[PDB]
Amino acid sequence: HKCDITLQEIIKTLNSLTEQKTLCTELTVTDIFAASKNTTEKETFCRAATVLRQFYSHHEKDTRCLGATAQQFHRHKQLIRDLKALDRNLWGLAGLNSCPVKEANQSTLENFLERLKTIMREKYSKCSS
Repeated sequence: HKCDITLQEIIKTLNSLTEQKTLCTELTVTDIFAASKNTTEKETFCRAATVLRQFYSHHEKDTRCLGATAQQFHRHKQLIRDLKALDRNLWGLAGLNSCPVKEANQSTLENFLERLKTIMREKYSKCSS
């Protein structure tokens, strides 16, 4: 369960997300990682999946993000698609939908995703030899 290939699905998706720049990767998410580190793994996954769901729900049809050019629109849709795929894997890992997130700090989506990538890669590393 804990070292399931879902971890690779998440990392693969994050690897793509972090190479993607759009009109709105600087808009913010609640920084779940600004905590002093006091939650179970499932709780961390639930919290990340929660703030990402907020983000894609709020920005999928946001006039600031939708794009003027074909390329801008494509990149927007690709980002939304990937966030939903990432989110779907996170909820699968969390096994939990109820996790309040109380952090004040907002970080850019771009910074959040790089941090979550680091945490996910660290989990993968602790699973393999």
